[PDB]
Amino acid sequence: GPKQNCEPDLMPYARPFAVGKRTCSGIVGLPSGSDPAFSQPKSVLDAGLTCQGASPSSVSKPILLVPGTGTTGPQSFDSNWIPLSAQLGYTPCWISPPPFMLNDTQVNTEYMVNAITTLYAGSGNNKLPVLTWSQGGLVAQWGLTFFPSIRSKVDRLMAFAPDYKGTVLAAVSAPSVWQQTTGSALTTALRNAGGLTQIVPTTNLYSATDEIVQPQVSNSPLDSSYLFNGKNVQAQAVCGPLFVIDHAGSLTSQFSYVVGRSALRSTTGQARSADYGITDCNPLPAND
Amino acid sequence: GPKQNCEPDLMPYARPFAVGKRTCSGIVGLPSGSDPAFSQPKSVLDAGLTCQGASPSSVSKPILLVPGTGTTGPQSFDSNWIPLSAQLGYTPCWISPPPFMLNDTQVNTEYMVNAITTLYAGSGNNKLPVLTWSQGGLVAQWGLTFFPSIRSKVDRLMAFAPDYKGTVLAAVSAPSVWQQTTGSALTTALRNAGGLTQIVPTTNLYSATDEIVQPQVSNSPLDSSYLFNGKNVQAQAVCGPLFVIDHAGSLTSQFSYVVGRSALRSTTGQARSADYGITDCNPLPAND
Ligand SMILES: CC(=O)N[C@@H]1[C@@H](O)[C@H](O)[C@@H](CO)O[C@H]1O
Ligand SMILES: CC(=O)N[C@@H]1[C@@H](O)[C@H](O)[C@@H](CO)O[C@H]1O
Ligand SMILES: CC(=O)N[C@@H]1[C@@H](O)[C@H](O)[C@@H](CO)O[C@H]1O
Ligand SMILES: CC(=O)N[C@@H]1[C@@H](O)[C@H](O)[C@@H](CO)O[C@H]1O
Repeated sequence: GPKQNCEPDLMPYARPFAVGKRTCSGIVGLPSGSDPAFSQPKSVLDAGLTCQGASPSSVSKPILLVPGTGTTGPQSFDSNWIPLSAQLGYTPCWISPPPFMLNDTQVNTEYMVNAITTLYAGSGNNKLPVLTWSQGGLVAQWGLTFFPSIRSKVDRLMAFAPDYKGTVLAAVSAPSVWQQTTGSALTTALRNAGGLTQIVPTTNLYSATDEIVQPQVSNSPLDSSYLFNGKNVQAQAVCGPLFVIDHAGSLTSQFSYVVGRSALRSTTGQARSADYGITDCNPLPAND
Repeated sequence: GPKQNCEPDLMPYARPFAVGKRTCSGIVGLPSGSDPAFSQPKSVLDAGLTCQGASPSSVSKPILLVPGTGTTGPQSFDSNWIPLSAQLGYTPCWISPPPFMLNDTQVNTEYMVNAITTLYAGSGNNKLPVLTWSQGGLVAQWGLTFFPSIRSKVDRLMAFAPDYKGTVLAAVSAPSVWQQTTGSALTTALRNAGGLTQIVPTTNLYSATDEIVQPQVSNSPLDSSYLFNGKNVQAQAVCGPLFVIDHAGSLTSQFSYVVGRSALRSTTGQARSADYGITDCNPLPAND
């Protein structure tokens, strides 16, 4: 009877299916081959990218904002992170995959991958932060999981109300609505490929009282917004049960701004508990 | 806002991660490329295969028996399925991966894949049944998941006490013992590749009182021996809580023989409830 102190390494054909698990050689990492080809012409993808007061090919300190389902970049962020990030010193940039993020999430991801490639080079080959809302976080993690080239181009991910496990809340529906339904082939694929473990330093801010994305009530790995090794911030864990911000409030509240600002400036790439407390448990809009 | 009645198909790079899920084109099937290469010389794999009273290259109605952890084919089946299958008209054949199924489960699987290739051709290019105990079922499902060529060569799988999710019951250990521990990279890979859904008609007979493989108490998908679309037979569901066969009894009891005989002769490839009832809830050895 032979014996050893580690689990045998998986053969090549099987490792893509155990990302994050530890074998004798160490933790199994994500596959790192070439990027899958885009189904959309690059000119079509470029048309979906915009930066405020600048061209994405020559921009200073860009921050890429990825919108939520049923919205464009301006609709999601005009009243909040476009002006808030500008005030923090970034050039706000965003993608608006047509039509209103309702089409195939895999195509919406092409817009994000192309945007990161563009903004990385456009900012002098420097990593940039990605900030998202709702489906935008699912798109970010899908891109990081399946497009190896951008993993070294994103320095951190600040995701508000991300639905990595989709939602159980919910007939003929938009393509991306089918994909964000819990149990969907898309959410199944993300999990099975190792996507529920962070790839870049990630902060997920969400709320137990989200009326769009559930379940989010456990403050644990069962929550749709949770990523292993990430800085998972369920608002009620910090603020108590009387703090009841909704799906959009998760993006726009003063609490959300304090946590996001912490994540954006942190040298670890993740928000820090030392940067927020009970006094920041403010449900009013940050931009107000 | 566009709308449709199905979830968009996954792009090629992602479908291997959603086997079994339904998209517009239908249910996502397992990848079907070439078989991964063997790490062991074929002559070494052949040395692990034996048939009773015949050569595996020229055999009549073979049945391939895959043993449990810490045993050889004869140790697992001499007192039970070797003589029981012979009495049913098959030529019993078995593999004995060295040493006693304690080495890498991926290598133990090479012995099974090679054996099926050999016995299929050796029996006149006819499909054959595979009957297993313990790790043998994990090996069978691992082979069917990752070696496409044998999917059309196995007509059915009759697995006794299979540990597809490994076991939670359990220091320096044998390679395959690490792999069968719940949470292992190997069991994670099987699940993520779609392996917890049957590939060929499968019957899983197991017991809530298995002292080696747990959990097995729910008579549901949470059980380690459960496969979606399979004929999952938890003994106590049929026989009640006073029926307490153990890990080996799951293989050798009269109840187990009645269910196995049903699976082997069934035109559906799975055991049939109409073939067993309370009278067959006999914990005594079938071969006795
Ligand atoms: C605005 C837009 O891109 N419309 C697309 C259409 O071109 C495409 O045929 C269909 C599925 O590919 O999804 C629609 O939403
Ligand atoms: C289904 C499940 O196990 N998750 C529960 C959730 O239902 C419950 O509301 C929450 C309370 O904080 O605790 C989680 O562990
Ligand atoms: C009987 C046998 O095959 N022994 C093998 C040995 O050859 C191999 O070096 C090691 C890991 O590959 O696993 C052992 O169990
Ligand atoms: C952990 C879990 O949810 N599984 C339970 C199991 O613990 C329980 O013993 C069994 C009773 O039959 O029912 C299952 O659903």
